[PDB]
Amino acid sequence: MRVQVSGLSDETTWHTLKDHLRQAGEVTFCKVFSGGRAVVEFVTPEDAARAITELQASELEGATLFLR
Repeated sequence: MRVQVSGLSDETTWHTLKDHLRQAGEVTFCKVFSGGRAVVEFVTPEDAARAITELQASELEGATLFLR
């Protein structure tokens, strides 16, 4: 259930990323890296599956986000 996030704004923090992802499901782990990357773990596989299907190319703080 670890999902990789890419394309994030330099400004984006785990607070704004977790809030965005919560549309798909709750988050138990969230680490924001440099270069617009993050690693996230959802509570359930269902949450991860919805995130990876429903939030591709979604917009967050001006940036286009991708999940892997």
